[PDB]
Amino acid sequence: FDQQGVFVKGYAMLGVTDEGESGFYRTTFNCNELPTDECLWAWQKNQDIPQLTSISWSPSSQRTEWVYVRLGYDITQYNFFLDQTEGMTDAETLRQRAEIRFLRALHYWYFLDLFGKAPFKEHFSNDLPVEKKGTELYTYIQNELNEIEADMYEPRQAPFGRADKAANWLLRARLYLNAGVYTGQTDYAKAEEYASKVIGSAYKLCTNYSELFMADNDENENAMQEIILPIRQDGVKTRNYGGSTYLVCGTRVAGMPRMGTTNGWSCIFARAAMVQKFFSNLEDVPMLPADVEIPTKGLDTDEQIDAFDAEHGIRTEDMIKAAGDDRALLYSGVGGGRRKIQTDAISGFTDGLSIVKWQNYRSDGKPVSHATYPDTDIPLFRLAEAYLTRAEAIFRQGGDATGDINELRKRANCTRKVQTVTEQELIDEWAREFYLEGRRRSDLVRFGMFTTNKYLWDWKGGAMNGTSVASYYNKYPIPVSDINNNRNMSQNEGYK
Ligand SMILES: [Ca+2]
Repeated sequence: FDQQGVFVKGYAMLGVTDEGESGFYRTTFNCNELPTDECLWAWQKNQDIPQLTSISWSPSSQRTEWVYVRLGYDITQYNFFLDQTEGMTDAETLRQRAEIRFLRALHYWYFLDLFGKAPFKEHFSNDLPVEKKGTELYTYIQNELNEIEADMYEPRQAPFGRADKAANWLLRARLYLNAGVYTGQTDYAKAEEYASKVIGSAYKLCTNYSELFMADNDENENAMQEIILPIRQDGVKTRNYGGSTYLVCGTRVAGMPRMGTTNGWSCIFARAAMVQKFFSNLEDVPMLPADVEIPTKGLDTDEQIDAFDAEHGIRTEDMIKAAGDDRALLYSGVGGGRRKIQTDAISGFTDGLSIVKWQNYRSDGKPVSHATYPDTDIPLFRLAEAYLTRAEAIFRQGGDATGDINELRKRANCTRKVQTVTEQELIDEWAREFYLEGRRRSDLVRFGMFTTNKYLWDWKGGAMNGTSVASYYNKYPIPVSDINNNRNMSQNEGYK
């Protein structure tokens, strides 16, 4: 038993691994992004993509089984480390157990949030996991975090990459924020409290939003000060087709300026509703006029591409100025072809605006380690979450959440201030702040907008302009394979 090595692998499971399809981050990300208003997967021919895209999957869903099997696998590995260090009481080992138990709690949260239940197992053995659902599961996760807190590093006192007390508190805030959904009983007071504990910690907001998703976010202090839990990635050493490689390569295509990589998969683009988050009137979106032809030559270098885009006011920096928000990191320029905002039929990558939020360029201008894979870390946990969580919690309780909302909009140099917080403004702010970070679905569900008519976005439910689906889709089904293999599990309501 190599305690040190197993400990390290526990964290590694977040960012390393069809293999490229079944990783931790990619599977959770897809279940929380592909069916939402933020994006679309360009190749609908890919297995189960249509299902996830329009919220029409079933118990035989391959992508549901992927995330399900992956989450459980990671936990079995955490259970192994825990059984091997059980009873030990030295300071460092306790700290290691707390961090591993934090990672397991995080995994159980995914189960709870995605399936509303989980195949529960506390130790590493061969027995069949037993089902732990709803309130029972919720309380288990909360208890774990409450117990391990004292054994963890103080905020920002842990080696970059490892989880500290704040990471602990932020997850608890998120759980409390969703208590109504998971236990049927809201607990917004607690959500506010723990959110305040994180805001009261050493962590601080990065003064430049984009820098949070750049190649040097693990060395740039301005970004690190806000990154509570990073999933380390590295162009040469830590590679994963489903890691940051997914977020950068998947969102680019040959022809785009400053791709940051040699391989543009042209897979992920934004839905019209995502663009609308920055432009209430989609007519305000900078776009190349229909009657202006795109040259077939002379648009090779970034300087040539930028020159054309600038002439027509369609460089990403032009998109940002038009949106009056630093977060509007979208591309409607010509590199890659004439783009559409909304499409009458999902036919390709250009049927929507490109998202260039993630970049494989360092804020300090220095070279990155590789030409194809990004160095960019995935800031899974960010301080900003605390502000949005406290803002929502305060709002729900009848208080005034304008101060917390403004803190984020001020950071993004927004020209439009939110005077009166409303449910609509809140869910739209979650989108603007965290889009393409793998959490959208969870928030939509909390707001009662994921499956209902309360909120319709393009291509929801499979309809061009969107439509509602059965309410039982607010939870993914337990893979039919686990049902037949583990008599202890029972399918979720609504499915067959
Ligand atoms: Ca890195």
